[PDB]
Amino acid sequence: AAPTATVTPSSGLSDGTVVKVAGAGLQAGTAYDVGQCAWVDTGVLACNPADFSSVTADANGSASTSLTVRRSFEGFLFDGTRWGTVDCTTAACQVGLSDAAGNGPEGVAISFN
Ligand SMILES: COc1cc(C)c2ccc(O)c(C(=O)O[C@H]3[C@H](O)C=C[C@@H]3O)c2c1
Repeated sequence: AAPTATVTPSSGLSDGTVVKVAGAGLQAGTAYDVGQCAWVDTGVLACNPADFSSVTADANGSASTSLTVRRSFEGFLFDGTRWGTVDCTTAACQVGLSDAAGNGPEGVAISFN
C-alpha cells in the first residue's frame, strides 16, 4: 500500500546519479539488498554490480536508503552467468531491494520520467 522503494528523481538515466530512495510500506522492519536489477541480456534478469547495498525499512516499512543510480556498469544474469552491458540505457533498470524469499516485488524502473 505504497510506492515502496523509489528514487527521489525519475530520470535515473544519469551518470551514476546519487539520490535518496524512500521505501514506503517496504520491509516492515525487515532488511534486504538494495540495487537496480532488470533484464540486461535478452530478457535475462541481470542485476547491476552496484545493486548490492543492504537496506532496512523501519517497522513502518520505511526504507529510506540513499544510493547512486549507476545505469552504466557490468550486469550479471540472475541465472548464474554474467553479462555486463556497461550501459543499462536500453533495458529499464528497476531500482529496488531483493527479498530473501526469491521474489522481486520491489523495483522502480528508473531512467526517464
Ligand atoms: C525482478 O526485479 C528485480 C528487482 C530488484 C530490485 C532486484 C534486486 C536484486 C536482485 O538480485 C534482483 C534479482 O535477482 O531478481 C530475482 C531474485 O532471485 C528474486 C526474484 C527474481 O527472480 C532484483 C530483481
